[PDB]
Amino acid sequence: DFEEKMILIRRTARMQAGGRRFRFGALVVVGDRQGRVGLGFGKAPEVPLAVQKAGYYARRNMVEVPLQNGTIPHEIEVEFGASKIVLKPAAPGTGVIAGAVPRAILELAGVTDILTKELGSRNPINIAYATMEALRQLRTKADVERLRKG
RNA sequence: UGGAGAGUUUGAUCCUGGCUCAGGGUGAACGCUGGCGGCGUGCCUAAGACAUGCAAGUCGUGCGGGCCGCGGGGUU
Ligand SMILES: [K+]
Ligand SMILES: [K+]
Ligand SMILES: [Mg+2]
Ligand SMILES: [Mg+2]
Ligand SMILES: [Mg+2]
Ligand SMILES: [Mg+2]
Ligand SMILES: [Mg+2]
Ligand SMILES: [Mg+2]
Ligand SMILES: [Mg+2]
Ligand SMILES: [Mg+2]
Ligand SMILES: [Mg+2]
Ligand SMILES: [Mg+2]
Ligand SMILES: [Mg+2]
Ligand SMILES: [Mg+2]
Ligand SMILES: [Mg+2]
Ligand SMILES: [Mg+2]
Ligand SMILES: [Mg+2]
Ligand SMILES: [Mg+2]
Ligand SMILES: [Mg+2]
Ligand SMILES: [Mg+2]
Ligand SMILES: [Mg+2]
Repeated sequence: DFEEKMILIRRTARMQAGGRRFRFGALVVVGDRQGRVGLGFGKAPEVPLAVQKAGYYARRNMVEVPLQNGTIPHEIEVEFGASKIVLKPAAPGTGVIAGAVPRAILELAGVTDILTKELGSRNPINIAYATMEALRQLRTKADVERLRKG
């Protein structure tokens, strides 16, 4: 019912008298490929607990994506921190062209053809957050005319 | 009908930032290897120096001759 894929897994270290102590962080995307996505970042002393926690957090943070024939309705450009994500809809038969992080996010969202570009900071976390805010800032023509009723 | 990034400064992080890699290209060269054909292509350097052969001539329907030869005339 819900597909779950990890973006990256990293091991961080804090200094304590005696040595360094490790804490694992993991990004996880979850999607039904129908228009709903979710991003989560979990931290835990071990890796599997971090992956499970990231899955829970991702299921708790969902985003409804207005797909229009496997693609996006309009091009977007989002700055998260120093990271920039540029999205642009594509005709069918194009395929998803993106870095690993935005490719995973968009594929789990149900996108089939789109063009992207990562700019500035290539940080996977910030790129993921920028992609999420881009999908959150998407508007359909119905939404546009709904906002301009008056 | 068109756009992917990654490695690397830190104990760990975010940023800035350079270096590097994955791609495509060549009148190429070098190493190892090397079976056939078609179509292309082949002094990027000394516009340095060149043996040798060929590469620009053709018209007797413009004109008069020379040399070699033959035939027929004026003459016993
Ligand atoms: K901003
Ligand atoms: K790192
Ligand atoms: Mg929406
Ligand atoms: Mg900025
Ligand atoms: Mg940069
Ligand atoms: Mg069109
Ligand atoms: Mg167009
Ligand atoms: Mg860099
Ligand atoms: Mg330093
Ligand atoms: Mg180090
Ligand atoms: Mg320090
Ligand atoms: Mg190359
Ligand atoms: Mg090459
Ligand atoms: Mg040989
Ligand atoms: Mg040949
Ligand atoms: Mg030839
Ligand atoms: Mg030359
Ligand atoms: Mg040249
Ligand atoms: Mg004439
Ligand atoms: Mg005679
Ligand atoms: Mg007589």
